[PDB]
Amino acid sequence: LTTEQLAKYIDHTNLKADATEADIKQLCDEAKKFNTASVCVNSYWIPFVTEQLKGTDVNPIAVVGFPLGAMATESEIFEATTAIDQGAEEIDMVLNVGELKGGNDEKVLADIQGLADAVHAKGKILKVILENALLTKDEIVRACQLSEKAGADFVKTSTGYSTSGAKVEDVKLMRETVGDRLGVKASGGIHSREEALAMIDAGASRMGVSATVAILT
Amino acid sequence: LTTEQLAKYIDHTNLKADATEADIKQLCDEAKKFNTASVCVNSYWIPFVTEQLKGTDVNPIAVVGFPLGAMATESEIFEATTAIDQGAEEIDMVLNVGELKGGNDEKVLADIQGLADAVHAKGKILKVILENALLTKDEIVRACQLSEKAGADFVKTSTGYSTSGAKVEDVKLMRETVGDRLGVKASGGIHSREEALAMIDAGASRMGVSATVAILT
Repeated sequence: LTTEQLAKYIDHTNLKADATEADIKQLCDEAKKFNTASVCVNSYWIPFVTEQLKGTDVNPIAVVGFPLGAMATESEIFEATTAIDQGAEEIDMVLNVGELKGGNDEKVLADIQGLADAVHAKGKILKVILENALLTKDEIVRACQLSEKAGADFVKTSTGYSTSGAKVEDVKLMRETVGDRLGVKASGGIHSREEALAMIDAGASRMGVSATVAILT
Repeated sequence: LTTEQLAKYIDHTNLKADATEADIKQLCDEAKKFNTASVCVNSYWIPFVTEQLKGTDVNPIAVVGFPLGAMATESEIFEATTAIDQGAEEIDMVLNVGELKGGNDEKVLADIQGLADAVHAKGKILKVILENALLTKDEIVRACQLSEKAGADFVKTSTGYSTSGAKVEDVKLMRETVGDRLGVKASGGIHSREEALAMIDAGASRMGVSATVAILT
């Protein structure tokens, strides 16, 4: 992998609650310099990011109902479609972990399906963050299968706000579960080019990374 | 302060991403047993909580754009108006910390003001979480002033998702800044009855508490 083709795996990310406009501008400057796949931000920053990335192939993407995944489905849908209308090309949602843990699979499915249908209506794609740190291994598998059934385009490991992030063994399990039918995005705790390559070898087709500069240089 | 009157200060809270329906039912059972002021949950659980608390003196309340405070204002408004319509009597929003730190006071104001307009149109009240952990003491003061100017009813210390929560000196500083014109809600890390009384003594008129059973028994 070239640095230039490694960059294409990368959603360059800053989701910190204290990120300033200058921080987000820097995020965009870095993404443009290395030509990453995306810049990933909280929904408030989508108009600014879209402006900063105008005329480049770097995509603004937004997280929604993030990081807790416990927002009413209708409210997640509105956050997502509003973000798309403002420039988001992809939406990274969070699984309703509480309903998954509770075994209420029909409610988990309806939540992801609502987002998938709305995002696809706009012609965009949806990733589902499972938050692996909070899940049993059987739950990771079930969450992947529900994500696929509901029409999600990617499953994603982590928000960065739980007790751990991407683990190679979890990435493998996800990739085995969804086969080549969904993308797999590894996120949380990826700090080096070595770790990035290891996630790709485990099965990741995209990565969420804040340490992009260190990684590509 | 008896246990009954201490309970009236308390918004009994479970906002964990992995909270199940059974966990939220227990949260409601506990609030009804101790007759707390409120039950505070993420917006997904508002219909359920409202049904559980029907016929009692305990108010459902919801967090919005939580815990990062970086959700687009229009989307926060949708989440808040939906939550109130579904049974929430108060809304606890999060400050746009990034805009405050970047000195964009006009944008901080517009964000809170929009929520205040929506919440007040429905006859309810709005709290603004400052996330004191991420602020300088000058920033805590300015955030209180902007919250008051935007029409907020309460300033609130913390989300519980940052590096620290309620501190007595911060609560005192907040109360000095808003005087008796807004309420002050201490939240995050309140573990014991002693600590709860200390927060009240420091100027808190409401507290966000998740370890409520231990505090009241």
